[PDB]
Amino acid sequence: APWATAEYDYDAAEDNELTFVENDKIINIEFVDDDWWLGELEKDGSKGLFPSNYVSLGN
Repeated sequence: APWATAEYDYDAAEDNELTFVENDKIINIEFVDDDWWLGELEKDGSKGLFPSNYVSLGN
């Protein structure tokens, strides 16, 4: 369960999707799918699906 940084801004288009901006951290990443992962935002505790190509693990 690693954390990641936000490479690009990603806007959720669904209720179960996380919304975040570049440089936000996403924590407790769960390998739900090869392309999309489920995590939680460091900044507010919200949880949801996020696309992997928008983040990079670690700092």
